[PDB]
Amino acid sequence: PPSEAEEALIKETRLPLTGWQQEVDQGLTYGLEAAASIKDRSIPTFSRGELPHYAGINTFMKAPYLEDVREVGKYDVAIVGVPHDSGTTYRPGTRFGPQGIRRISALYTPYNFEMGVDLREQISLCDVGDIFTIPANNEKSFDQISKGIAHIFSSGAFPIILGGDHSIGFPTVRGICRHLGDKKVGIIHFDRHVDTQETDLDERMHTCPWFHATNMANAPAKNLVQLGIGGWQVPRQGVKVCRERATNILTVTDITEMSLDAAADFAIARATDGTDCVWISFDIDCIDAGFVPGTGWPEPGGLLPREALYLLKRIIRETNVCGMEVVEVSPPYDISDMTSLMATRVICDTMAHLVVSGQLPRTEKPAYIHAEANMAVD
Amino acid sequence: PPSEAEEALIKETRLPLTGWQQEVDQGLTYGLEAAASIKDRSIPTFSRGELPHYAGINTFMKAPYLEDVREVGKYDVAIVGVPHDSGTTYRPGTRFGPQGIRRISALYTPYNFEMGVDLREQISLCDVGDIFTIPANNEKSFDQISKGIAHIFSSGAFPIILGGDHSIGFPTVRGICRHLGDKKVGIIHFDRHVDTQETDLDERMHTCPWFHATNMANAPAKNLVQLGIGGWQVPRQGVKVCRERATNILTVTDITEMSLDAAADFAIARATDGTDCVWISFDIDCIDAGFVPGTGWPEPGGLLPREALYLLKRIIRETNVCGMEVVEVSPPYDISDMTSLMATRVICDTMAHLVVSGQLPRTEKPAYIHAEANMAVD
Amino acid sequence: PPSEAEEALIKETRLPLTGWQQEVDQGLTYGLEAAASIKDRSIPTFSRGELPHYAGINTFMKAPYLEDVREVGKYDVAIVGVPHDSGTTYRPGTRFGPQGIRRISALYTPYNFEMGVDLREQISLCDVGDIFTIPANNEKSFDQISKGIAHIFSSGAFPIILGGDHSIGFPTVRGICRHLGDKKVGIIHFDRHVDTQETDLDERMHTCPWFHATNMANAPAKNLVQLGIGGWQVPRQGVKVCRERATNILTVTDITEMSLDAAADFAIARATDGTDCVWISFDIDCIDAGFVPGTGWPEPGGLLPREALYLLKRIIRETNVCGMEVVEVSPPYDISDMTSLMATRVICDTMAHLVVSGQLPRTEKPAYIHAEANMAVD
Ligand SMILES: C[As](C)(=O)[O-]
Ligand SMILES: C[As](C)(=O)[O-]
Ligand SMILES: C[As](C)(=O)[O-]
Ligand SMILES: [Cl-]
Ligand SMILES: [Cl-]
Ligand code: NI
Ligand code: NI
Ligand code: NI
Ligand code: NI
Ligand code: NI
Ligand code: NI
Repeated sequence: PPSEAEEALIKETRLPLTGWQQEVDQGLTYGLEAAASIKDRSIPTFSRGELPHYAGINTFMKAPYLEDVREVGKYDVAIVGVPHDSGTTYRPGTRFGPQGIRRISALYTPYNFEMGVDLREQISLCDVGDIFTIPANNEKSFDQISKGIAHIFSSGAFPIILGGDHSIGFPTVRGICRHLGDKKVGIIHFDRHVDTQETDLDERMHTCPWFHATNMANAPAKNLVQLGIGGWQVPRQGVKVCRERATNILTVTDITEMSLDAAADFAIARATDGTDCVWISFDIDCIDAGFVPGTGWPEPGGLLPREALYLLKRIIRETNVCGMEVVEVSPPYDISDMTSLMATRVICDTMAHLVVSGQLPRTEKPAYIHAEANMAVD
Repeated sequence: PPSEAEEALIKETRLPLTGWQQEVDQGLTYGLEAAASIKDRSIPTFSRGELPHYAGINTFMKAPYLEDVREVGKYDVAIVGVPHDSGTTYRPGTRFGPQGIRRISALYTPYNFEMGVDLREQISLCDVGDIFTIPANNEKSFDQISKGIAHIFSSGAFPIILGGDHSIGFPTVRGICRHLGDKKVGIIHFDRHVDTQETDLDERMHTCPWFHATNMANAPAKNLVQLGIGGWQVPRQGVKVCRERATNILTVTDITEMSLDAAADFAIARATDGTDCVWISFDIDCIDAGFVPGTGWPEPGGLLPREALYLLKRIIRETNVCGMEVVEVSPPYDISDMTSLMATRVICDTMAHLVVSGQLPRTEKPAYIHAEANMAVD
Repeated sequence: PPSEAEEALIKETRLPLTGWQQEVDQGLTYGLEAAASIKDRSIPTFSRGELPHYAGINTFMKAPYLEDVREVGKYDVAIVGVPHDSGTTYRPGTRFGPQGIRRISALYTPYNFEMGVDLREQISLCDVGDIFTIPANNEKSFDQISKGIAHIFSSGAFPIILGGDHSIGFPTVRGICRHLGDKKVGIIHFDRHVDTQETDLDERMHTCPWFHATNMANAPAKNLVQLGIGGWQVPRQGVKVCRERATNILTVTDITEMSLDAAADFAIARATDGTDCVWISFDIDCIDAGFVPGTGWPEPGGLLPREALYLLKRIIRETNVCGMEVVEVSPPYDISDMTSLMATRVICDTMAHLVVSGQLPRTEKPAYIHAEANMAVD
């Protein structure tokens, strides 16, 4: 049987280079041809595109910036930043999450070796910039986030959210549900913390989004799957709510003891039972603190990177995913963007899994996307 | 007599707000109107422009990104990054100078209080991104730098260069000189180090730019003015060239003892005697090391910030400036972008002085700008 | 069966103390006897040797500095720094790799518990300092590196290279091949990235060493083994070359799925099939990013430290090793020398494996070392 590396060499031969050539040609047109001493004539004078990695304006993966967000429906994937840390109960700083993730994402090429995916060749990706968050008023910021996510989601572009603390899980899912009609969404929640209590410090903070998300008809608590719960920061009020609403929880010990495949099976079966799509909400602190120091609620004994990445491989490829957020990256507490890099890897792997499973590019808008907004979902 | 504060309050009333309103209107068009709960209806859903400062894609001061650099002649000022550290003889890292400067420049408004300047109302500014530098070949990187700066300069846009180590002083000035025809450029060089030796570690490094710049006819060494020379890092080979070529040098003690006004008088008279424009090359390490830890060659006993900024006030307002570079910011060695912030202040102050002295916007392209490039200037 | 701890207790009794005593006597002669209040009369007034760990001039493991590099043939092992980061395509700073490794290596004793090796008793080790690298000209720096490694290698001393970015893989191996005559060297390459493309940013950078090494007759691509390839930074151009030249690749998943012993078996069989010795090129970024933040190309999902160290145990002990380099340690991005410490552990473990397997000390110069330099190998 062939090794993963042998398949990767074969898969790479199947990838085109038209996307790369178009980047080269645009670069030479917009950035001039290189000086006479440069041998490689694909190089421009001015950096325009991927190279050099240390150079250029820092959109996510140096994807095109989409200034006119009304055109977002023309893209397969829209990276959207949510610079929001008004829901943080310990360290703030994740309002800079989007910046840190964009910054370190310059390290990446659009090509994933193991999967034989090249995003520059296989999807159209844009970076729409950031939601205009409201730091002094969590609820107004919620309303901004929901309006923007509902905009991107209803356009048909697949939304990838750069958080931002996890309180945004309520307004993002609320934005989705405004266009779900009567369809239901299962939430697959990677986290050490249940995030299901009603209020915290008298407000709807990052410990609270799934209390309020699953108050919506379109988001059944019975379809909330919570992978990695454990430690000394799981609030007892949230635990009570999980028990009363019958959410589906696995601890890190559960996951490693039952095997990753059985853990993903559990999540796939529970999240899709009676729903039409799945929302992926990935808290970067579900990874062991030694890998993600740049976060508000680090906890030892979390998932190791390859464990979380393998769970995503199983779950993304075998569910109908309608969107994703990666939350709680807090650059001011990071070292050399280690934590932003972990988040970037989750984001890019997810896109690659959507491509491998044929979910992107979409050949038509999904059945669950309703055009008219249901402004009273919450 | 009126205080600077009293004058500042009056100067502000003279500034328009059409540039601000135009930004607001573009923002609402491209970024949608805000959600219903937001009272201030100049706020969009998606950040598009200055606000929020912590959000958005990080161009310089969040200025417009000019993807098509062939259109650069339509702007009064073009910010261009030169992510180049193949000339560093101690610490590398200033290839990230442009990124660090861009990142912390989100902190600034276009408005300077003391000077009554608002760059959003009074000039057109763009960020053209970065030169495609060549880390493994300093001379090829020179050729890229010269071609790109010559493009911007000859278009009529005023170039501001984000370094990048100071070796780029040779190719930047070489790019200007390709279009100076029979005109001369005086160099006003803020630095602890003379940067005038022939080679270092067998190449034309950041200790060498003015040896090779002043080999060109268009850039007389007798018009090189070097402000702040001193310390334990001034190489004896460079000192020999300064003496043999009769450059104009003031130490920090010279400057503080003769007074800042006399120091600027000295610089203005020597740089312009027989020249038609002046090039400002500002090494961030001319500031005392305690203010600029993010640099390759820190040195105690440098200029204090208000001293360097006052010199710029005098020199920029009273010379015909053709461009500026701010070099040697090295973010990997910085703390909370302290050094990038110092560089940003120099950049923005310079723009404001160009506006106060009526050098920008230009009512016509300057006499010294020739259309045809003289590829044999060096 | 006896536990590893029990064997370690027995192995320690087999180690001599002549090397320790000689250090003590030199220290007292050169550093004076201690003040009268010091009970332990093996302590000098001036630190001379291992102790104290926090004190002293920072050679590697506080080994002797060999000022006269012409005498290197008298030592079993020569540590040589290659402070070269002109091949870096994202973050620079690994020109300080040798300094970072030297600094944190003060923490180590010459003695390894599990293996019962004491390098102070069983080999002669020197630190010859650094190659005079050329930051502004990658190719000149290559020529310096090749000349120096060729000097050490042909002397009979076992070369251990402290990088320095991985572009040095070409000039280091080229230096070896200048003295291999008609013998072949298999390359065992620990890395997430293939490093096999022809040029990058128009030059022979750290993505390119094995394209050019395996152009040499003495270094067959068919004997290149690449352990750990994967992620989003493997360039498609390099993947092409691996496929066309039939290099031998295992991904991280391959390695963990087939077992470490089977992966080492695979590496041993492929690298030694038709070669006379093996070159170890260890990119520190093959370790998961959470352990090596101080590097230019971190990538999540890499090898865990005990996995990489066990592979080295199997590979070093069962191949005829002619030298080793550990590359891409970049101290400016490190935290408390965590990454330099990992590199030091790889280096010291390797020496212990060479001693355990009887490869060091050498009782005679190896058959593959030819005295005359073959300056046209490339
Ligand atoms: C949003 As949380 C309380 O899991 O850091
Ligand atoms: C460019 As310098 C030698 O003054 O840091
Ligand atoms: C030498 As590399 C491109 O694997 O850091
Ligand atoms: Cl940034
Ligand atoms: Cl040190
Ligand atoms: Ni959470
Ligand atoms: Ni959490
Ligand atoms: Ni200087
Ligand atoms: Ni300088
Ligand atoms: Ni690597
Ligand atoms: Ni490598």
